[PDB]
Amino acid sequence: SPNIVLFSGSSHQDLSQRVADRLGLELGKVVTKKFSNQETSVEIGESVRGEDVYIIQSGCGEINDNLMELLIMINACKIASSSRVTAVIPCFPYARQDKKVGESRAPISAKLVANMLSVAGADHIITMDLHASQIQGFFDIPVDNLYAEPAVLQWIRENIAEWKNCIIVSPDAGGAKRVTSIADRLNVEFALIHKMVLVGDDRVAILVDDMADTCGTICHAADKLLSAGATKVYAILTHGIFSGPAISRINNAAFEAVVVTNTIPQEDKMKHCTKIQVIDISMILAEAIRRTHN
Amino acid sequence: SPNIVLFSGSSHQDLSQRVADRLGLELGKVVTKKFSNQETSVEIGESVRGEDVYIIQSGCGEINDNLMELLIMINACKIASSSRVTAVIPCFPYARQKVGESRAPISAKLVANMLSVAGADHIITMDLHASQIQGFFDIPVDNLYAEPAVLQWIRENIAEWKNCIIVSPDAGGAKRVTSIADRLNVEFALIHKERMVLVGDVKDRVAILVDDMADTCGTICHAADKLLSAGATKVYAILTHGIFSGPAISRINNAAFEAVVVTNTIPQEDKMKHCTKIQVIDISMILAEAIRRTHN
Amino acid sequence: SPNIVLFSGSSHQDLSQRVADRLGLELGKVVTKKFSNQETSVEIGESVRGEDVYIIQSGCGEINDNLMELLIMINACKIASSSRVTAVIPCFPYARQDKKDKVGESRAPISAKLVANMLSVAGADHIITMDLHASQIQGFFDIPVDNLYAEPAVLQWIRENIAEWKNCIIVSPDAGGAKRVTSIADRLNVEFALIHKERKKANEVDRMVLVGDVKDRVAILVDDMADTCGTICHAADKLLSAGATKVYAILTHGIFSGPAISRINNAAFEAVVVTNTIPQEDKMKHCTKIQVIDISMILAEAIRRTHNG
Amino acid sequence: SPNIVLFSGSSHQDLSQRVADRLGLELGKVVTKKFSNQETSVEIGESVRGEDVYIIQSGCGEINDNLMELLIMINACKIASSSRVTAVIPCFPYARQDKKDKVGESRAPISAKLVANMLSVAGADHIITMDLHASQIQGFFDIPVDNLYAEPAVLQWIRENIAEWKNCIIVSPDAGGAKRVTSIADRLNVEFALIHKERKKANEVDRMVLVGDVKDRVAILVDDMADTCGTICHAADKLLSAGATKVYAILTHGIFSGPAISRINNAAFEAVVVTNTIPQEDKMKHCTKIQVIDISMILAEAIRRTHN
Amino acid sequence: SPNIVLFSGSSHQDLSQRVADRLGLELGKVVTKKFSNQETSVEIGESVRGEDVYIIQSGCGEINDNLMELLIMINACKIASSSRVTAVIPCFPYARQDKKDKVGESRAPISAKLVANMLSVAGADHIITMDLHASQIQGFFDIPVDNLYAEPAVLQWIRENIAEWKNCIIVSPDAGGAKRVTSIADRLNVEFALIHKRMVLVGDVKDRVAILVDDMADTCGTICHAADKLLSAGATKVYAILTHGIFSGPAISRINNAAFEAVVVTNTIPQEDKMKHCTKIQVIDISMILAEAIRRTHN
Amino acid sequence: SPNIVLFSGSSHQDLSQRVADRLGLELGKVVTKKFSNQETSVEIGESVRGEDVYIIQSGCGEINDNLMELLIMINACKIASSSRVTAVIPCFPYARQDKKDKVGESRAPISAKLVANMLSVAGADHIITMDLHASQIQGFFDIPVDNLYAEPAVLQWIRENIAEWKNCIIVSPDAGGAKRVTSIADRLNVEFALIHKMVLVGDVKDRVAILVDDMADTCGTICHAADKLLSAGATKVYAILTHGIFSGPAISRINNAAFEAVVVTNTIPQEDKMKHCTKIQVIDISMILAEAIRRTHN
Ligand SMILES: Nc1ncnc2c1ncn2[C@@H]1O[C@H](COP(=O)(O)CP(=O)(O)OP(=O)(O)O)[C@@H](O)[C@H]1O
Ligand SMILES: Nc1ncnc2c1ncn2[C@@H]1O[C@H](COP(=O)(O)CP(=O)(O)OP(=O)(O)O)[C@@H](O)[C@H]1O
Ligand SMILES: Nc1ncnc2c1ncn2[C@@H]1O[C@H](COP(=O)(O)CP(=O)(O)OP(=O)(O)O)[C@@H](O)[C@H]1O
Ligand SMILES: Nc1ncnc2c1ncn2[C@@H]1O[C@H](COP(=O)(O)CP(=O)(O)OP(=O)(O)O)[C@@H](O)[C@H]1O
Ligand SMILES: Nc1ncnc2c1ncn2[C@@H]1O[C@H](COP(=O)(O)CP(=O)(O)OP(=O)(O)O)[C@@H](O)[C@H]1O
Ligand SMILES: O=P(O)(O)OC[C@H]1O[C@H](O)[C@H](O)[C@@H]1O
Ligand SMILES: O=P(O)(O)OC[C@H]1O[C@H](O)[C@H](O)[C@@H]1O
Ligand SMILES: O=P(O)(O)OC[C@H]1O[C@H](O)[C@H](O)[C@@H]1O
Ligand SMILES: O=P(O)(O)OC[C@H]1O[C@H](O)[C@H](O)[C@@H]1O
Ligand SMILES: O=P(O)(O)OC[C@H]1O[C@H](O)[C@H](O)[C@@H]1O
Ligand SMILES: O=P(O)(O)OC[C@H]1O[C@H](O)[C@H](O)[C@@H]1O
Repeated sequence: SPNIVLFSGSSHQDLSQRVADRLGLELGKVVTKKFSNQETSVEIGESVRGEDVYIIQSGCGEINDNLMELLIMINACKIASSSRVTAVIPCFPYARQDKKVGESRAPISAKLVANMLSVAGADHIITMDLHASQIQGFFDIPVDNLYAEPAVLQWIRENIAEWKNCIIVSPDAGGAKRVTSIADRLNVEFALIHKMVLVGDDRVAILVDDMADTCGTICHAADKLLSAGATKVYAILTHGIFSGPAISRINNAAFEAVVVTNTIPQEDKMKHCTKIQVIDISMILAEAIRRTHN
Repeated sequence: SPNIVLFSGSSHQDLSQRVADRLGLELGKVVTKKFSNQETSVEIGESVRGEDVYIIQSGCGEINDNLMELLIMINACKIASSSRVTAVIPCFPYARQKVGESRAPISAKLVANMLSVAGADHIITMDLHASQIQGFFDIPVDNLYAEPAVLQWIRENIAEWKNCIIVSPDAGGAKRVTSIADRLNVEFALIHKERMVLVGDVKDRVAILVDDMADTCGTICHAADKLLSAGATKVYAILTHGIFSGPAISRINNAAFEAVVVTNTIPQEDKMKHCTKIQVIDISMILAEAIRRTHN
Repeated sequence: SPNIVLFSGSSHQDLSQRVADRLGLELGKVVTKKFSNQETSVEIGESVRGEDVYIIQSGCGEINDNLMELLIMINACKIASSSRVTAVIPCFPYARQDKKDKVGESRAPISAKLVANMLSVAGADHIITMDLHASQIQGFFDIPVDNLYAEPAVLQWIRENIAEWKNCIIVSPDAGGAKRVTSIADRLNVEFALIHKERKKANEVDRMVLVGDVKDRVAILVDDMADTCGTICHAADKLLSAGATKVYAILTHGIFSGPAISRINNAAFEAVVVTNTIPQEDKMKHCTKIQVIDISMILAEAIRRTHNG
Repeated sequence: SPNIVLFSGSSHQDLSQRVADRLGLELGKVVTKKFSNQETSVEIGESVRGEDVYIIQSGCGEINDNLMELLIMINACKIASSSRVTAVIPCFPYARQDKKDKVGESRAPISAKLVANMLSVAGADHIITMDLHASQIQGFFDIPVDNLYAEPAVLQWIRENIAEWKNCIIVSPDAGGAKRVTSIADRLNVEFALIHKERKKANEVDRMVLVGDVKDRVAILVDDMADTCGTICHAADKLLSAGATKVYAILTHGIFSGPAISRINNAAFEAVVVTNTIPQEDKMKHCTKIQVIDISMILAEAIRRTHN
Repeated sequence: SPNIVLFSGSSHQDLSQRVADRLGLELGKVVTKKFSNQETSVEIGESVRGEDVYIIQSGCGEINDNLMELLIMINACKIASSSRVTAVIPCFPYARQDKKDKVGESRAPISAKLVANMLSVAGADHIITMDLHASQIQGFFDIPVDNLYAEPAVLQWIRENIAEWKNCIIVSPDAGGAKRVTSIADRLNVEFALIHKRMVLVGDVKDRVAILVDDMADTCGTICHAADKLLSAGATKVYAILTHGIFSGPAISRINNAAFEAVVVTNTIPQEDKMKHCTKIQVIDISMILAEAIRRTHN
Repeated sequence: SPNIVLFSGSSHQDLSQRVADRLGLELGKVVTKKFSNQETSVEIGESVRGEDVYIIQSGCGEINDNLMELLIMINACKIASSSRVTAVIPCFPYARQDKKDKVGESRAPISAKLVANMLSVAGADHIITMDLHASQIQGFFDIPVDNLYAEPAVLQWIRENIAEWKNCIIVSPDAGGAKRVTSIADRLNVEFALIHKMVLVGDVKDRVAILVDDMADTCGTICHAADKLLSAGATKVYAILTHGIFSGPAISRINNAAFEAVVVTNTIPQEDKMKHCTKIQVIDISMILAEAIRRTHN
């Protein structure tokens, strides 16, 4: 008797209708405006009572507005007596830490967002490649942390002639688990960069990290990879935020291409950068939603 | 040995300092900045262990930015082992809101829960749009009133106050407007939009529209025009929270007001630059007393 | 396939059956009783497993006995593994507050919020109610609360029972009832008026001021409830001395406690009309002015709606 | 540091001021009435901010008005920013259960647990009560619960008031109070016995069984409370037909509902002794057999102990 | 439409399968082990989405590993989006309190309620258990708790195995099993007696078969001395019937040397290895009771 | 003013009294035993009312028992009306995982979050722990959690114990300790390399190699790692860990491994294992915990 109701806010209209087309359904009717004083207004237009409802919004643009907007729609479908409300958040906001010498720091912002999603009334969360997977434990809720790697792997094979050889390098220490894993799915060798010194060593170098925001490191990392004798250097990321200086710096850096997936709207930045190519994840999320709905 | 601690956000720094002056202390060092990707950042610069923390943040300007900042700073003081954390919210956001049934305040309630989930232990605000918002929490809430200062201003700035009339621009501020009447021994009038109709007698008397907030300001401008059509000598507009967004200031500039009075729960210095008819009432003392009281 | 079970408390049985009659079902077997030491006893007599339970009980009578009786059968249907328990509370208890000037600030609504938390902790999953004293009480919960209006019923009673309703005036007994009266006024496309008692001071006389004109019109005072009924009786007196042909009083909740019935028998009203969120039969037997408006359609349709669309 | 402000609800004012007298304090300014429509009103008259509040209300009279009155007063002192609120409930309401059989399972204590959850949600932080019908009720909370015993005062009354207490017999009126009597028995260095009324079957006659010997001995039945009192009256008669010189009854909680007074006026008790967890003043004016033990010192010290 | 899913833990494989058999099912695939560093590991082998899962685990053997295993498995099926997770706990752990009793008040059951809160936070939605040491433990949760009785099967065992049963006497080993003894006694229309500790006796056993009844039997001292006293009071025979037979250290050695006719327990706790050294122990099977309870809550 | 009260369990008697000495006080009276049926028993011997109590129990030994007893101790303290209860857990149990290679998604920390929720419901108000396998476990609570580092004491142990440390090389088995090796390395302005299965990237030829990671259990990875590190030229190989677990066949392995010393901290009882393995050396962290306890007590 519950049928899937699919919503979307203001954050990523394109991805949302893409998964709608993968599921065979239309987006639900909802009007999100902002009042003159900047208070977010969300009014549902469809009946969602007794339905399994999925609200898709990524933490990308004006996030605080997108996040507040998301919470308002979650609380709105919960007060409306829906059987279930699922937050589909491709890019989870506040996942990073801006961090000591003697102890760590509770991730107060990431756990604060978990608590607000929980109190708003969420009953399921679907997200992709979190900055730290242990954020699933910031919740007493099921959290699907889907990996984009198959997407990354197939894209390489399919797109890069030289993949069979090549080398995967991480721009940082913390990503090493990430390169390693991707490397051995290709039965391939690895190297890593640390702020600049490089470890490991005429191959197609491909830097892999979870997200790319200001992009400074990965550009200086590319400059060192070509100084270490690399044929080409690629940059493949899950979340492409490209804030500030980023696109200008990608405009002054020598990438064959920089690949990301569409957890974040990029078209308007594609128009300013010929490098960027985007992988479609409509089916992973689409498929994950359908799985959750049985 | 808790000591009072005053932290200010990005919303209303002048007001924060102003109550700090009233309490005789310094403000707590905190740097609030947004990251390149516009995520809010907060880094407290002092120790708050065993302290009575007070963060002064009004619901104004960039609302979701300001509230999210407030929540991050509250959490940061609770994970830091504060004795208590009190959110001072001069103008509470989202306070505002079918045949056959009523809607639920679902945003106000949502912010209540987000402040509670962040770790707030006490709330100090002023003039809630509905006093029952105190019940959206399970923690003490000191919904303060600006009337004392409004009656004082009225007596001391309107010559003919003994023979004025307090008018409510709507059908919901009635108990707010009779309150004033009873305290000035003056009558009130009520306006309804049905073409606006007025109930009451205004001919040859000074009319004073009073409400809690003014945002787009259309109802009070049209209300002034009718009150003058009913023969009112002068029109005042007295508001606790002066949001003044949109086309409002243009409207009061074209409006037949003698003056419009608001409180400093929201920054108004910028708006008076563009509007000579606005005047503000300091409520830094009201919040100051509420803090002192709550601190014991 | 979750089914639907209607339970009645003690407070208003008649309305429970009327909602049963409108839903096409009969009432679920439950025995409610007072022990010798006046301890509430609730034994439900039919299976509620996997069922959609609705318990109908109004905040009237011995308020605390009915409220505890309601909480116990909620927690009894909740421990017995029902799929959902909806508390249908036609008149919500503790909705008003005994404040009075607390100047410089307001007082927290401690009783209404405490009853909200007790309904929540008892195990309620949904709330239905009719005309809350303040709609923001919906926000005192974390579960869906439906506050229905009786306005449609008041408007149809008014059109079918008051001869010159076209030229009436809708009056509020107080400030704070202005929105309600205006609403009703615009709906009948008639105008409104307001009455404000000034607070007596040391050496005055009590006075009510009327803002608005009622001369030569049928006056209709409407508020959310009537309990002690002094304000509306003096309101009828003042409306008639302002030149009103008649005075009615139409409330959604008719509490009638203390001297109310004695006061209406001696007041100047044409009628005092209320809804059946509270049993009124034994009151009309002592007061011929009370008339009743049935609202079992609204509660019945809200129940049917809350079950399967 | 917080002081102690102590408040009395309507139910047992006399005992609250006895506890006040024991603590060297006076009761706090509070007005508790009823509105016309029977809603409870609680308005605190003094400041409780940063103080240690203790509210004494017993489970008696009109119980749901008193329980409601207790909860409203707790959440009123909690929202007023009290340092800590403690509910002193000498006789805890809804403690017993009307199960009166389950054959392959037991029933849940729905009412006692629900009252535990309402005290918790209202804002209670500590509970102090006396002789719970089941000690396990302490586990119905996530806050401390002090379930104090009246046994010292009962032993004291027995020694100073039963002439032949040295060879007295402690009797339990039921199977469940056995552990109770045992306790008392070994403390007086005397023996016990049990009364058990069997299920009346159709066509059988009312049959009560006595286990133990009470011949030529003073019998004293002992149970956590007394409410309608039928089982203990018949227990008296059975004990006397079994050759007991005298029968006493000592209960911690004297409810005395319904027909009890009349029952006891026609019962062959020498004395029915209870504690003052419930007002008894007006009952002794209709029953000369009722005698009260004061338990002010136990609650008084439990409070002083909780405050430090 | 959710189907019944039954899982079994380390504690009682036999009885688990045994209820699986009375239900017409097989257990679900679960693998359990303990890592080299002694940490409990659970890996469910089936999908439990949308399922009505039942986990059977008794408070026996090594209890903290069994209980923890139980909590990971509940807080494993619950996160896997099961329709509902039910803990089937035949013998509830930590149900008793170390009765070191302060003279003027009582002690709260801190361990039983602690076990209650950990089962609740793990994600349990229902609990099925048998003869709790105190029934009010049902009140340690805000979720439905089924406290099933073995007394039907005990009464039937008694009538069908003790020849002289119409004139026996139900006895209790202390002052807390009195209600229980009373209960079966009236069901059998038979008088009763109780022992309180010098050990004394209240009641008459002369020339009767005496049967000790209580919920659990552990180090067994009380029931052995109770047997000795009952025979000293002129009893023909002494039996001991309980629900949960824990039989910890010195117990087996104690009853082997005790004047018991037989000692009866249920299979809420595994015994067979205890029957290997003890010929007086006999087991009453209660798989039906749990089966009935599972099926009824599942509807 | 609340005094500070200290309790210890069965897990680490040695450590607990050391922090007691550093704080200038003695340990609290508590008898912990296990009933005949294996039911942990706790009985507090001293009044904790209105006091600030700290209970130290490590996820060492037989963990389920010590953790269950820890919970009993914390809840014994909460209903005894203690001013506050803080769980001092030097080595957090169930911190680790076995999720691995689910293709396309992670497995949630079901176990560590479960221990968090169990510590929270038991009544804990603060946690003091050291070197969590993942710092994000701090976020598994809503209460302050101090995840202290042992890195100061390891840096000073080396700087005073390895002669060839100005030019050393710091390394681990699989990358995952990278959020780690870097940190130790740059605090000495030193290069580094990492091992991943078996290959190694970086070069340590003719230099002292130093494996560092969080906890050692089985130890296979680090022994094979030590051997390969020689296969590439290091002068000597050391192994520096914080928690010294050494379960299963670890000690036989290290006795057969070519370490010049394997160094751990005393978050876990070591003495029994030092009598069987001469390569073990212990760094004492009682001061760090002492500072954290003292600092939260104000
Ligand atoms: N919104 C934000 N939140 C936290 N840090 C931010 C931030 N925006 C920018 N930063 C900056 O970006 C830096 C990137 O830090 P990272 O090393 O990516 C976090 P990490 O979790 O340690 O990654 P790793 O785990 O992959 O090392 C932050 O440390 C800070 O310097
Ligand atoms: N940020 C905001 N939140 C809610 N309403 C807003 C809003 N910004 C603009 N509005 C507009 O202002 C209207 C609400 O004004 P009111 O109806 O006076 C609030 P209310 O709570 O209904 O007042 P009451 O106290 O009179 O009921 C909205 O319906 C919409 O027309
Ligand atoms: N049960 C009750 N609760 C509160 N006040 C009661 C009462 N019974 C009688 N009263 C008295 O009658 C008065 C009626 O007050 P209400 O009108 O119910 C207050 P309100 O909730 O602020 O709403 P309003 O502003 O719409 O009038 C109370 O203030 C008090 O004088
Ligand atoms: N695992 C265990 N847990 C708790 N107590 C245990 C125990 N093993 C042995 N004991 C002891 O067994 C006794 C408790 O048994 P019981 O008295 O039957 C529980 P009770 O609730 O006090 O019983 P009662 O109803 O018979 O009075 C105490 O001496 C206690 O310390
Ligand atoms: N007691 C234990 N608990 C959990 N896993 C254990 C374990 N003992 C051994 N293991 C094994 O050791 C493996 C640990 O691998 P790790 O590399 O630590 C995964 P991680 O938690 O992501 O840490 P990393 O960041 O070091 O990768 C476990 O996944 C399992 O293979
Ligand atoms: O380069 P900046 O932003 O100035 O400094 C930090 C850089 O390092 C981070 O990983 C991003 O790549 C940033 O670009
Ligand atoms: O005329 P509008 O701008 O629509 O409304 C004017 C004011 O009245 C409205 O309720 C808002 O409060 C505005 O501030
Ligand atoms: O009724 P009285 O107490 O005389 O007046 C108080 C009025 O105010 C409330 O609105 C009641 O309904 C009462 O009418
Ligand atoms: O009230 P009664 O008819 O006596 O019998 C019920 C008895 O059961 C209880 O023990 C009460 O005290 C009552 O006596
Ligand atoms: O075993 P003992 O030390 O003699 O006494 C303890 C009694 O209580 C326990 O449940 C035992 O099994 C005994 O019956
Ligand atoms: O081969 P095992 O030791 O049994 O298991 C894998 C090893 O590798 C891991 O990092 C641990 O060190 C283990 O010891």
